Amino acid sequence: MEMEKEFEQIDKSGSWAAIYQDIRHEASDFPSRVAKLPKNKNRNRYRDVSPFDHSRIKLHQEDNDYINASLIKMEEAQRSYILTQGPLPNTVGHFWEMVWEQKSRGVVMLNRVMEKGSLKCAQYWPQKEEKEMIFEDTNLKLTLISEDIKSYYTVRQLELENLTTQETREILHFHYTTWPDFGVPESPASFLNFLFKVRESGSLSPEHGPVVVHCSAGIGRSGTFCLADTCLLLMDKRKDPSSVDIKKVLLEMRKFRMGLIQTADQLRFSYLAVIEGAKFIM
Repeated sequence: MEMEKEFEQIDKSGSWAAIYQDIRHEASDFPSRVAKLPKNKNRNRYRDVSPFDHSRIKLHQEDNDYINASLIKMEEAQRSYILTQGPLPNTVGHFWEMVWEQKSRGVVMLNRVMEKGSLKCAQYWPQKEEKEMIFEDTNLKLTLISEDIKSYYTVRQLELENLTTQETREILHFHYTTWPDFGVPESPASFLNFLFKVRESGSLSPEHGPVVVHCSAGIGRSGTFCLADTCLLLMDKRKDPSSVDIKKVLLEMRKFRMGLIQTADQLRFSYLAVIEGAKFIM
């Protein structure tokens, strides 16, 4: 079926939970043996969210190459994404090592450091120009260059230096600051505006390594971001845009990381975002 009318048909019939459970039943199951090794327990935020072995990002380190991060490679859309958990106190250096080694331009953050009165990820970037951060375990230096605070999101320019080679690179930090503590946004308008700002920066384009996208577990809000981006790109590329099947795209993405889209409300919100985004395109 088309999307907008399939949408109203699920609303009128109140069957979002049944649609979402079908997706959960059909989703891929692949091994995640490296994530579960005892030496990696303090590298995982949640015991039930792990990268598959076949698609995990490897650190360029011979001691321990493990990080909780997955490469989502979308062949028809010609887009790649790295989806990862919010960094932990003992993985902030690994996180920036990955950004460096994978040649990423942009980092997309969809959570606040504290939500619901608890810590959802480490404070992993510097908040003042004159107070830079050094990650001694991975030999990197990170400096805040500029910050632009808007009503729904903040954009930061960062300098990452590999202290071993003295090479430097400019990283863009795109921070969506207004996702509610409970539920999903009422309107997709500010989320779509944010996606378009990431696109306009070059961070999603083939001349760079994959964008790094995270929330707390790296599957819910993060899944919504890449699902909406890929569906809108496919609608622009194909002769028949009504042929884009959001459930099929989501199942394709779940071949590369488990659990993408965590609730039936996030599934409905993803439909809403794609439907509204397609118009604005023309």
